[PDB]
Amino acid sequence: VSQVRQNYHSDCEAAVNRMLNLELYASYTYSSMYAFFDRDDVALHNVAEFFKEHSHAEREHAEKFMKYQNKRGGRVVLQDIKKPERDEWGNTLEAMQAALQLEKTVNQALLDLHKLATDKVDPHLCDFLESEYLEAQVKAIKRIGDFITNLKRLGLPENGMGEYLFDKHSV
Amino acid sequence: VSQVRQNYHSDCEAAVNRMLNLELYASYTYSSMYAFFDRDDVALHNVAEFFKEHSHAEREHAEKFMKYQNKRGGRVVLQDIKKPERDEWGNTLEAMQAALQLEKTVNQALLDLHKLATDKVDPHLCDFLESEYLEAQVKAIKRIGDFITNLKRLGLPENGMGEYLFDKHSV
Amino acid sequence: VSQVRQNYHSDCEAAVNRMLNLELYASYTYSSMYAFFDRDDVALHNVAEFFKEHSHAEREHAEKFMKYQNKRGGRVVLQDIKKPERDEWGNTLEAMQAALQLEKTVNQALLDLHKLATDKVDPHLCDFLESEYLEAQVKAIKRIGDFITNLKRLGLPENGMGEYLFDKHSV
Amino acid sequence: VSQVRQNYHSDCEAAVNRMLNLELYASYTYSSMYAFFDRDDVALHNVAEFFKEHSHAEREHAEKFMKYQNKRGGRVVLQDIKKPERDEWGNTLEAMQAALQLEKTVNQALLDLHKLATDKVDPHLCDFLESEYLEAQVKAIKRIGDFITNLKRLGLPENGMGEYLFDKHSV
Ligand SMILES: [Cl-]
Ligand SMILES: [Cl-]
Ligand SMILES: [Cl-]
Ligand SMILES: [Cl-]
Ligand SMILES: [Cl-]
Ligand SMILES: [Cl-]
Ligand SMILES: [Cl-]
Ligand SMILES: [Cl-]
Ligand SMILES: [Cl-]
Ligand SMILES: [Cl-]
Ligand SMILES: [Cl-]
Ligand SMILES: [Cl-]
Ligand SMILES: [Cl-]
Ligand SMILES: [Cl-]
Ligand SMILES: [Cl-]
Ligand SMILES: [Cl-]
Ligand SMILES: [Cl-]
Ligand SMILES: [Cl-]
Ligand SMILES: [Cl-]
Ligand SMILES: [Cl-]
Ligand SMILES: [Cl-]
Ligand SMILES: [Cl-]
Ligand SMILES: [Cl-]
Ligand SMILES: [Cl-]
Ligand SMILES: [Cl-]
Ligand SMILES: [Cl-]
Ligand SMILES: [Cl-]
Ligand SMILES: [Cl-]
Ligand SMILES: [Cl-]
Ligand SMILES: [Cl-]
Ligand SMILES: [Cl-]
Ligand SMILES: [Cl-]
Ligand SMILES: [Cl-]
Ligand SMILES: [Cl-]
Ligand SMILES: [Cl-]
Ligand SMILES: [Cl-]
Ligand SMILES: [Cl-]
Ligand SMILES: [Cl-]
Ligand SMILES: [Cl-]
Ligand SMILES: [Cl-]
Ligand SMILES: [Cl-]
Ligand SMILES: [Cl-]
Ligand SMILES: [Cl-]
Ligand SMILES: [Cl-]
Ligand SMILES: [Cl-]
Ligand SMILES: [Cl-]
Ligand SMILES: [Cl-]
Ligand SMILES: [Cl-]
Ligand SMILES: [Fe+2]
Ligand SMILES: [Fe+2]
Ligand SMILES: [Fe+2]
Ligand SMILES: [Fe+2]
Ligand SMILES: [Fe+2]
Ligand SMILES: [Fe+2]
Ligand SMILES: [Fe+2]
Ligand SMILES: [Fe+2]
Ligand SMILES: [Mg+2]
Ligand SMILES: [Mg+2]
Ligand SMILES: [Mg+2]
Ligand SMILES: [Mg+2]
Ligand SMILES: [Mg+2]
Ligand SMILES: [Mg+2]
Ligand SMILES: [Mg+2]
Ligand SMILES: [Mg+2]
Ligand SMILES: [Mg+2]
Ligand SMILES: [Mg+2]
Ligand SMILES: [Mg+2]
Ligand SMILES: [Mg+2]
Ligand SMILES: [Mg+2]
Ligand SMILES: [Mg+2]
Ligand SMILES: [Mg+2]
Ligand SMILES: [Mg+2]
Ligand SMILES: [Mg+2]
Ligand SMILES: [Mg+2]
Ligand SMILES: [Mg+2]
Ligand SMILES: [Mg+2]
Ligand SMILES: [Mg+2]
Ligand SMILES: [Mg+2]
Ligand SMILES: [Mg+2]
Ligand SMILES: [Mg+2]
Ligand SMILES: [Mg+2]
Ligand SMILES: [Mg+2]
Ligand SMILES: [Mg+2]
Repeated sequence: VSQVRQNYHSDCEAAVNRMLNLELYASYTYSSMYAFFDRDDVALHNVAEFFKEHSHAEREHAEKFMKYQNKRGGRVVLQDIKKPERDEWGNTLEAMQAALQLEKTVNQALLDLHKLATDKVDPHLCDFLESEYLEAQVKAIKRIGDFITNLKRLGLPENGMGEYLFDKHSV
Repeated sequence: VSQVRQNYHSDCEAAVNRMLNLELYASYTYSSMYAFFDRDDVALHNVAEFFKEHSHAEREHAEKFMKYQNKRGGRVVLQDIKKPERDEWGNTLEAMQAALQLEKTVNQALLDLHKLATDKVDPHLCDFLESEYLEAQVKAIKRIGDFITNLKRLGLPENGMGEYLFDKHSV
Repeated sequence: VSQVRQNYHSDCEAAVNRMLNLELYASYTYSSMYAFFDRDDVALHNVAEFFKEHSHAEREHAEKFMKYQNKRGGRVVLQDIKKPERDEWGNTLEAMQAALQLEKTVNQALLDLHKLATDKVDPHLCDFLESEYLEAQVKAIKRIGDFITNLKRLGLPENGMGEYLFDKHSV
Repeated sequence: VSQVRQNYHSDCEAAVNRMLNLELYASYTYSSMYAFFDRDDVALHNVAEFFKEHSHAEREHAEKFMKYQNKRGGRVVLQDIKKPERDEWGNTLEAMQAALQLEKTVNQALLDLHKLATDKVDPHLCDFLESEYLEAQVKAIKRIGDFITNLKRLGLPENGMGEYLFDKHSV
């Protein structure tokens, strides 16, 4: 047992490792979206940069779980980072729809971890999730939803002019 | 009788209280429009902010009548602030049309109060309306009319691209 | 269903709308207290300004619930803002006593909403209340209680000199 | 006839001369109040300074009517400035009560001049009164009324401690 460990259930330690992996998975998916929008036959550079920045943020989310694990006396256990679900992302609307789903998947995992922490009577882990993750998730989901609404208003997927306008004025 | 009261008719005092209520009603209507345009399925944030700012201005208009009432020795009497006429505002054109009508309703009440003040030979109240309210109303009405003209030119309500363009370049 | 909605119970959405209304009600009550203390026959301007500022803060509390509702994918539903309980507020002690009661009423509604959020397993809503509302309420209640104690020490309601001194040195 | 004169009735010209005299009379009354509160056996120096400043403001009001008269092509006609009604002013409450009455007398004369200007269809004179005099009068009356309310709360005339406190914290 780690000399620092106190009130930290094995189940929570394991679930933190799984959550770390999911953050890394999300990072990698956003990196793929960046690369897609940077293609010469896609060429929506502000959209590409949005996804590149999102990829970096998800890596920071992962690193914060690594630090957390060690602060509590748990032990970081890494698994493979699975490649993203798609190799190509269609267009800005399809990518944003996939991003919304990804953010909701991550949010559900965070909510499930909060449930576990509650069950194991771990207020420090509850606070960490509430203070560092849950509101950031709600904000990200709202932003992407707002984007999807605008992409639909702009006539995506068919309206290429609309797609151009979005990249030039929304991101 | 208030020790400060001079040349202030009871009818004018009552009409100032009614006008205060109408300013608060206008504020509340604009708050509703703000909340509508901030919805994830509407997502026109510059339009939302325009209405939020308008809501704050109407509250200032109300507060200025409260201060006026007390300066003249009248007594502020508050009534319920009725909820807005609609719960949802359709789109930018419908909302701007409702805002135009609201501003004209407020303007008519101000003009009617000026008529009353004239009838009761109250030049201080006439001056207050002319110096603090009537020109602001004319300016607001003109601005909203100009917006409606542009929204129609942009093909509202059907043209979603036009609606997007308005939010990005007119507000 | 809103595309952003996740883990947000209908009961919580409705209770947020009711809480929004109560914040607006509190704002309006403080506006009435402002207007009372600004009367020429009351004339306690620092007290009036305290209540005017409190009125503005309550409006901000309401606006933050509107924003919250939309972030979660709920839909803002407005109701009439009821006029305050009194048209005149007696004196500084009576007004502060009413303010204490109002703040405790608002606090109880916030605590009840936290209970509901807990029952529905909504940690984001719990965090929002804890981080943005509950401590502000405790602070406001303590401040007003401290004022009441001082007003009683100063001999309110009978001691007009005491009332004058409070306005000049406590606010 | 003056080469500049246009739409300026003889009655209005005469009434402007009478109004000028009344402003000078008000100045002189406030000078007397200054001198009273500066007496070694009265010794309320902040009150004295309030009245001295008011005396200077009334002289400015008079000078503005002189300038107005000449701008319209009327001819300034001066009369004696009558000495104030009292040689001694009792105490701060009595003086403020006399000041309130004086300001209301001046206000009534301004309102009567506005009536005359209206009757003679002189919008320039109406504007001058509304823009330069009537609101200043309402503000001054409100300020003095507020002071009287506070002096009564402080137990004037009997409560010398209250009178001291007013001079140290209200002016
Ligand atoms: Cl442990
Ligand atoms: Cl424990
Ligand atoms: Cl364990
Ligand atoms: Cl593990
Ligand atoms: Cl894993
Ligand atoms: Cl694996
Ligand atoms: Cl693919
Ligand atoms: Cl997903
Ligand atoms: Cl879990
Ligand atoms: Cl967060
Ligand atoms: Cl936000
Ligand atoms: Cl289209
Ligand atoms: Cl009157
Ligand atoms: Cl009159
Ligand atoms: Cl009347
Ligand atoms: Cl009324
Ligand atoms: Cl009303
Ligand atoms: Cl009503
Ligand atoms: Cl509706
Ligand atoms: Cl209307
Ligand atoms: Cl009217
Ligand atoms: Cl104006
Ligand atoms: Cl203009
Ligand atoms: Cl069109
Ligand atoms: Cl849900
Ligand atoms: Cl859940
Ligand atoms: Cl539900
Ligand atoms: Cl509801
Ligand atoms: Cl309600
Ligand atoms: Cl209701
Ligand atoms: Cl009452
Ligand atoms: Cl209450
Ligand atoms: Cl509740
Ligand atoms: Cl708080
Ligand atoms: Cl504190
Ligand atoms: Cl006492
Ligand atoms: Cl002439
Ligand atoms: Cl003419
Ligand atoms: Cl003539
Ligand atoms: Cl003359
Ligand atoms: Cl004369
Ligand atoms: Cl004479
Ligand atoms: Cl005398
Ligand atoms: Cl007089
Ligand atoms: Cl006259
Ligand atoms: Cl003025
Ligand atoms: Cl003022
Ligand atoms: Cl006393
Ligand atoms: Fe993340
Ligand atoms: Fe994310
Ligand atoms: Fe207004
Ligand atoms: Fe308006
Ligand atoms: Fe509040
Ligand atoms: Fe409050
Ligand atoms: Fe004057
Ligand atoms: Fe004066
Ligand atoms: Mg060891
Ligand atoms: Mg273990
Ligand atoms: Mg996993
Ligand atoms: Mg594989
Ligand atoms: Mg917390
Ligand atoms: Mg937070
Ligand atoms: Mg946004
Ligand atoms: Mg009275
Ligand atoms: Mg009446
Ligand atoms: Mg009405
Ligand atoms: Mg109704
Ligand atoms: Mg103007
Ligand atoms: Mg313009
Ligand atoms: Mg939908
Ligand atoms: Mg529902
Ligand atoms: Mg309620
Ligand atoms: Mg009622
Ligand atoms: Mg908790
Ligand atoms: Mg806090
Ligand atoms: Mg304190
Ligand atoms: Mg000549
Ligand atoms: Mg003549
Ligand atoms: Mg005279
Ligand atoms: Mg004489
Ligand atoms: Mg006029
Ligand atoms: Mg003016
Ligand atoms: Mg004042």
